[PDB]
Amino acid sequence: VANDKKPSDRIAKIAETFVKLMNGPFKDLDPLSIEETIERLLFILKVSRYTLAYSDIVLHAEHNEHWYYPGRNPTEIADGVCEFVSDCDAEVIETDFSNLDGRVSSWMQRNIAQKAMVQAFRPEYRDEIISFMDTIINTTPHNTQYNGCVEFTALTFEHPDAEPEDLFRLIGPKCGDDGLSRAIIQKSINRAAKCFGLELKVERYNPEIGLCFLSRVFVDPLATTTTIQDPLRTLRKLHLTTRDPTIPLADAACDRVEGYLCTDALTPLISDYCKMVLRLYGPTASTEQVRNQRRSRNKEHPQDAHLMKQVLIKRTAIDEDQVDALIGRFAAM
Amino acid sequence: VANDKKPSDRIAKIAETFVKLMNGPFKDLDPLSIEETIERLLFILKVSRYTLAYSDIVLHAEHNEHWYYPGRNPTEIADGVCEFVSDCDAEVIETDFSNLDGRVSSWMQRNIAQKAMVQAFRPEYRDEIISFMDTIINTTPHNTQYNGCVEFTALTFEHPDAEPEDLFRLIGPKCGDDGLSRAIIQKSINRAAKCFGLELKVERYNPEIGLCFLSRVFVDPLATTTTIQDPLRTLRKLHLTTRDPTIPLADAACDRVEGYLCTDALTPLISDYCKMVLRLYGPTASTEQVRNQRRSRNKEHPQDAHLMKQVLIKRTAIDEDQVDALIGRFAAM
Amino acid sequence: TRALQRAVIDKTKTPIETRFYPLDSLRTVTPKRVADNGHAVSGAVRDAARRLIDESITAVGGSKFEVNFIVGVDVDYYVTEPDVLLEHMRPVVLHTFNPKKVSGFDADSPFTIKNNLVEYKVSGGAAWVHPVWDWCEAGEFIASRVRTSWKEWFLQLPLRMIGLEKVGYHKIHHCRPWTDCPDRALVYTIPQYVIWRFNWIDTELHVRKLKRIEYQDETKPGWNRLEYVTDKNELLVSIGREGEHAQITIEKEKLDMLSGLSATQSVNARLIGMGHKDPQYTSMIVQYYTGKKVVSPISPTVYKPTMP
Repeated sequence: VANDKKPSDRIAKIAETFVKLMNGPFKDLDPLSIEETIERLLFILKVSRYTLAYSDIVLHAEHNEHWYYPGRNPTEIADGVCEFVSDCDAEVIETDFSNLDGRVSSWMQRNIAQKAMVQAFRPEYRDEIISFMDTIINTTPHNTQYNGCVEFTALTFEHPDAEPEDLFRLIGPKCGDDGLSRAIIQKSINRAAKCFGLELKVERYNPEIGLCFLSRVFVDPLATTTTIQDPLRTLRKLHLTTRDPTIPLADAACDRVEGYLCTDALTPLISDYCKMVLRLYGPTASTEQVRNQRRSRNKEHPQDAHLMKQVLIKRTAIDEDQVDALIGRFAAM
Repeated sequence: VANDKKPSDRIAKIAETFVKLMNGPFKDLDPLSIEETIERLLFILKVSRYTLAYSDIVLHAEHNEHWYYPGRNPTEIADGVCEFVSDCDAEVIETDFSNLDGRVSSWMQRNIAQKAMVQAFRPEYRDEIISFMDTIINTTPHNTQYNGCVEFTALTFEHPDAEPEDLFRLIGPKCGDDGLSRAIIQKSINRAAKCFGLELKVERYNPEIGLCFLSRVFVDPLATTTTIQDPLRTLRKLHLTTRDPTIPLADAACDRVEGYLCTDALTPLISDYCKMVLRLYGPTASTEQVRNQRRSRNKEHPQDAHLMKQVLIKRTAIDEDQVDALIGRFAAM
Repeated sequence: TRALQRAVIDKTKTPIETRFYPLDSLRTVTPKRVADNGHAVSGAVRDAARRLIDESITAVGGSKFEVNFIVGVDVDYYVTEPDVLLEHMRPVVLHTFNPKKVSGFDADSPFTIKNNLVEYKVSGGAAWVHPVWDWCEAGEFIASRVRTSWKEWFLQLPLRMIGLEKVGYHKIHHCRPWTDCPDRALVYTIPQYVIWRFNWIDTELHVRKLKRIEYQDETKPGWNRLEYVTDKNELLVSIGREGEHAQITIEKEKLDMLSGLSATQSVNARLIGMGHKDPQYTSMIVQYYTGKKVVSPISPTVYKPTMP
């Protein structure tokens, strides 16, 4: 659903200041060769060749590590999240956007992303990048840029008397559709989204139900960095498999449970399901080398185990006796 | 809720006379250096650097100690309150303002606080102070200035034929949202607040229910200076803790009860609650050094014990037999 | 011509900013009505204006040079020309009389215009007979002389013989804050800089010098004409016979469509067509159309006593 909601006059100066702060000290850049882009990490290649270099140079710089979390290993993500929650003393807010790529306006697209790319890249490459942006208007970096712009707008609205550089220095971790911010702008974020024309969903941090971030649940971010898959999103749908019909059910289930072990080995109410899938569909599945040579293969802390159990129970609103009964039923099947 | 209720023509002369009396003999002043302001006692610093010096120089002078109680130790506050009640022979009135910083009008802000600051500080610093005031319009000293202005207006309305200096010499203790005044202007204070456009709440002093001041209750100000936390405000809410979710309940309760011991050790119906909190949450709480190294740590006369007990009972409107039953129930839990 | 480039090279500009903090408190101020009910009085309006300017000057922290920085209230008569006030090149604030009506009742003091001078007759105070110096016309930049000692006058004598002059520039604003007294305005000024100007060369910015207004209409002798702007982007015209009380306010468009008619009967028919039925309006319109001249008499007037 395309939208053409231009922002107000005042917000334009805030957006320009945010873009300039994003530029930082990297005035000049050069495009990457086709071979280097191909070995990095059709239609994706032509934009990737420039966008990967732009991200790696500007968005992964010294003065842009405060907010651009997108682009780091999951261990690095967990470390950053724990550091941010320690800094904010467990006072953080979560942002959940609905169809951001389908809702970003033309003015935002042509005044944030296009401006940033043109300022980052060399003048001799202006035509190619502008043509690529025009083709885009009619991937990953766009969401991060939108999140950074919205964070800058919120910070500018919260403290209009501070210098833009100091305001932007407080930008918390942001990664695409998910991000973190101070809880003091919980109500003012909705007005900023309305001014830009975006829809924002915000939820106050609650230790009883855990914290939601990148479909990951932090059981107790104050002390431990233990983290698990989001139970709210996956439990209601994990019993149904959305793989293509051509794949046997056993191979898809095996890949799903292998990923779950790789990410959620010691999570209550999921380990039992994964083990029962491995016990039932496991022997009936095909050879694992066969599925490793098949395209659809990629189409999918012990100390606080008690606390993780209680946090999962709080997340799923299931009584402990009910949880034990469910665990017994799952294991005995 | 911003308001633009300018005062009447006559009140302007009263306000100017009050401002001049506030100026007193301190015509010239100088700003404080950044280092001195930092070691005194971002956004707070830029205004504090001037306002702390202005308060210390003018508001803490010989001829401005009659009303500016704000800025002294609690022992000094108790001594001042007892002296004032002895002077007024237990005939005093209390003022309780609702959202004064959210209700002071533009005319009041630009004709009391701005005028006082400009007259106090040196001419060469006029631009900086005026810019800071303009930023403020669109902390502690403002409330005291508003209270002093309202007291001066009430005194001027009560005795319009006396000299302004003699009128202002009768200004009683005032501290932000709380203050003391003569009971003879109990009814005329409402009209003065209406003229300025402010809302005032006044209550006649009653020895049976004690006197309310700075959330402190004077059990018998006529003879003893013994004082306790306000029971009306805290008893109905002390059972619920408003700390952030990241802190364990035990640490917050321990800090609350430690503060209560530091201020209300021998107060009936609160000592028992504090001791029971220390007995229950105490052992289950974390290390006290850990909470001393944690940010959220600061986010919280035996002779007249009988009289204090009776004054607390009168304040809480609870029968003595009912009080004894409640005390027994609290201790035995 | 080359005179343009010559003058441009001859800049001799010396801008000065003596910590003249902008009086933003006075600027962008919501209009207010001084009187609680009925209508105000000249004393009340003057007191309110004095209070406003005084509190503004107190907030800004600066001083003033009150004349019975620079401040003047209803001193149009006391000041022969505004150039004497502007020559100091200092901020100047005035509470003057720049009416939007040719005549009628000003505040509580009736007034009328004879010749190009205002026959102002205050209810309490001496009657004033002074012109108006074209304050609220289009433009923000003004040209005015600068104070110079007689010794400096002699020094420049050889220099002024060619036609050189020292000219100051200022910025303008007024507010018209009182709805009950729209004929009065709160002028605001800000000096900019000083330069040297050749007499026989033009200026790009069309800077004007304050001049006496010419209310009389050469096409309609014995009548005074005037027109102003309205909140709703409407251009209204006020007309009336000179030295006489009556006046009427009408849209310039309707007056234009009326003026070119040939028959007074046609004029009356057109007026009837627009729904205007008040004889006091249509009769005056016809009188202006026909340019009827009447020798209004001079009669004694009996005013009220001031009720302080």
